[PDB]
Amino acid sequence: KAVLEQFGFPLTGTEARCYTNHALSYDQAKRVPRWVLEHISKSKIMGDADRKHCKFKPDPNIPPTFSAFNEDYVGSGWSRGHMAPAGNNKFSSKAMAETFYLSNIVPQDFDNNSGYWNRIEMYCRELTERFEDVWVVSGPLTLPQTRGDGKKIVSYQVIGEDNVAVPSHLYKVILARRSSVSTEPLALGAFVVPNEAIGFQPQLTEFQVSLQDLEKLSGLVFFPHLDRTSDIRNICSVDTCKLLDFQEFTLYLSTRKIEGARSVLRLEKIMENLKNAEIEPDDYFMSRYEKKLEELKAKEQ
Amino acid sequence: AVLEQFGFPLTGTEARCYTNHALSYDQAKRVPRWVLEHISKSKIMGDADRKHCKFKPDPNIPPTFSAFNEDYVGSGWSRGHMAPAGNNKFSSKAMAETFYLSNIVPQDFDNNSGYWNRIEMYCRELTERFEDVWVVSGPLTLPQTRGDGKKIVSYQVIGEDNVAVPSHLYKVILARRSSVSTEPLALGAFVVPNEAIGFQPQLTEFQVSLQDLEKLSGLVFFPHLDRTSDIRNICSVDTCKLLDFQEFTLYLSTRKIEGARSVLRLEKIMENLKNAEIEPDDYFMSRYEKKLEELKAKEQ
Ligand SMILES: [Mg+2]
Ligand SMILES: [Mg+2]
Repeated sequence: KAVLEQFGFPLTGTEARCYTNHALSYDQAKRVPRWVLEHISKSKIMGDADRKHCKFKPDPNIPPTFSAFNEDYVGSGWSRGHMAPAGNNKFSSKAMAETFYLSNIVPQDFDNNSGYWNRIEMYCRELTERFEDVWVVSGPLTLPQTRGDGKKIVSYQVIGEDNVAVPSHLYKVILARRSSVSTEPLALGAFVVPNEAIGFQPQLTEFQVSLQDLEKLSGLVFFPHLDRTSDIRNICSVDTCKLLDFQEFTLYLSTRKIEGARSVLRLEKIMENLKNAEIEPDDYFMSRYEKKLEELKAKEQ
Repeated sequence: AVLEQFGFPLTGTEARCYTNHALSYDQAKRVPRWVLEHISKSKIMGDADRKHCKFKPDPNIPPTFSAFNEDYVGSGWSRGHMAPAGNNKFSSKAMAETFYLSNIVPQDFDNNSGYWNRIEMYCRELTERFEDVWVVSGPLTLPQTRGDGKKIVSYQVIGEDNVAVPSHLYKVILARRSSVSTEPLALGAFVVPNEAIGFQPQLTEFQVSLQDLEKLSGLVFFPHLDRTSDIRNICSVDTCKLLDFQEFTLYLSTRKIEGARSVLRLEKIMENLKNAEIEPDDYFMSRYEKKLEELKAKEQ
């Protein structure tokens, strides 16, 4: 070993990199994370940290030769997709900014990012209403497809001068613990979704896979301290694995759009678009709507 | 409350050390990421014989992430050594460990027995002129540009385990003249396609800058090497000259002698050589006559 290592073994750069509220292993060849691990709780997802103040930027800890840059993504047809979501870090301005490091980012389909993936991220946050602690590992995948001649081929686009790899699929592993003292078994689920528009028809369980199958596909071992001989329950059996439906998701989106409205007229389409959508505003929407209406006419026009 | 209560995910990229090579394994692709070896004049000599060796899963790799012989056999791809078995004649154990599938990538048959073999032979030749030679070998999956300008990485995966077939192979060669010489170190990096190449292109046509290979592979090679020091191009201080068609064919025909088991075989090899317009050299005839006498002394 000493003779082979005289000038050092090659470096792969896969060591875990830790930030305020997430950790990741970086793939220097693909310019994307291999896995991103985070812990979620009800306290962390509340706060005044606001994402419109954040900027995507290269991770300052990654050698520039292996880093992605904004020029790789902009105009590529692919969005900068958070693995550790910025929305999980309302409690800390620093933590949310670090999720905008490109070490946490993969090329993600625009509709997937703002749609099905967003709704999965929302479910993970929803779990904190029922579990005191939730752990999530998210990351990209590049899976094979069978060609016309029967051969299996892995094919993916690389974008920008730096050849950032666009994944065919995205995965999440969710581990939930009811409380730090409870004797209730842990709950776990693994999910793989295509990096494309999905819509509202398929239920989340349709994308569920066994942890062992995901580990074989990804070449990773998740949560290695979990005693797999112990009693560990399927999260979609102990919980709902139910994403927001179209009506719920649209009301949620329309409610958030209120806070960004800068004209009484803009504020009026939101309710108009909503109501014609056969979706009645709930009490929270109307509370935020009237508050914003009063604010807008108290500001310069 | 903390993230690591149940552990960070494991990537399995830690360096794995064997008798005369070390590697980092890619558990997703079922191939090594890099394989490092040290070569010397003493190590490439010995009585270790590759005919006794068998390909087998690396016993240290979790079976769920291992390749198996069933993935390769009948796939159209050969089991290609990264650390060559031929560099380990000094130790049967060291040679057996190069037949662990952790050292193996799916390699084009002609490339394996042809251009890559000739590069491997050049690395061994370097031990005649340098006391110490370090070599890092490994696979690559490089993109190709589509008609619309989009760049696409495409590679086959073979077997039930989806072993990744590389588009290219790389070698990084680091040579030191002696433990006491003040001569600067010599380094070269090379990238060849995983396909038949032939004899027209010289090895320097496949040479790339170390920095370029590191960008393509996502690796940093020989990190203790002081790159601000005086480091020379191996193809400037040495020849980077592979055997040509005549030399390589004579070498192959000479090796075929020792495997000949009929006088009719032994005559075919010499006939083929001559029809190739290549005259046997003195070493060929020495081995040829020894085998002819041997075959006449064996049961017919
Ligand atoms: Mg997103
Ligand atoms: Mg070979």
